[PDB]
Amino acid sequence: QCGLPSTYSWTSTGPLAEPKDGWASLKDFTAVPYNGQYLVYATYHDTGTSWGSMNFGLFSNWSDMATASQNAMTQSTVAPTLFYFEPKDVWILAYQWGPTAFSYLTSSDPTDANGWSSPQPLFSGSISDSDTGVIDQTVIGDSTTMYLFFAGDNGRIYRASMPIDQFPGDFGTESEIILSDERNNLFEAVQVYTVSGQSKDTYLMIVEAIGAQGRYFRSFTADSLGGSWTPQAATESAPFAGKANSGATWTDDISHGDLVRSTPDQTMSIDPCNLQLLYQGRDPSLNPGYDLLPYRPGLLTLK
Ligand SMILES: [Ca+2]
Ligand SMILES: [Ca+2]
Ligand SMILES: [Ca+2]
Ligand SMILES: [Ca+2]
Ligand SMILES: [Ca+2]
Repeated sequence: QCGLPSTYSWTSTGPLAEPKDGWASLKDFTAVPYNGQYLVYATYHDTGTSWGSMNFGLFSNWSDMATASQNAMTQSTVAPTLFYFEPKDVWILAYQWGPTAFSYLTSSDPTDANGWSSPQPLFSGSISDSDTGVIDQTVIGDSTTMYLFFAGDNGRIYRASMPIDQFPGDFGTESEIILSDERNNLFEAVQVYTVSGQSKDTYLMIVEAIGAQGRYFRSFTADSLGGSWTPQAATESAPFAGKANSGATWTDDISHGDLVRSTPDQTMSIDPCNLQLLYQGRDPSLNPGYDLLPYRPGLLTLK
């Protein structure tokens, strides 16, 4: 068994895939182990003004991601969260910019980018002091409760909860603000995981921040998903993952993605002995506007 360190240091792959022809970027990755392989969903931006979602074909090795297929979704599930909700034998794809503040689709075969149900409401509430409104949800459960976490591009991280029996369902309208900092410091792309192999419940939160050298992640930890969060690696010079410690040669940004989860279920479990981050990065010298930033997947592996 292993523990999470209070500071982090990684090595990185190069960019793992080029976007489908006609797309500018692949973003906001969510991944699960599936069939002994990896199943990845993502945001895309085209080479014009439009957003969508996609999945990759199954692939076994991270170096196979470059030749995995890229499958555009008919239902746009921007900034998706993929997981298997084991208690009801159902796969969940949570996302934003759907019919309500957050939405989810259901499926029995998550490999089919276009085999999902029509949307169901995941969250119908709003937040104060945000120009974007709610963004970048994730969903995670323990033995009693399912939790919704999200951001607001406003320095704040939010949480909603429901008894686990009630899921899949709408978390409702209410949320609690659980962290608040400068806007750049707790910006977006929040993720929460159960650290496996621990003698007491241990949860890891990462939040994307805007740094002087680029996008990076700050980490927080908690003893309970419904408890308070304490900063862990939470500065740009000693971050969870960023230019300071990523070993990434092709990107300064370490941005919206997913730690590599050890199982696909709602506990969002990670193996601290084999910590890896599937992130979005981009060539530092290409800085177009219009949301055309050429984000690509990359993989950090914890030393
Ligand atoms: Ca985004
Ligand atoms: Ca089951
Ligand atoms: Ca996400
Ligand atoms: Ca209210
Ligand atoms: Ca509230």
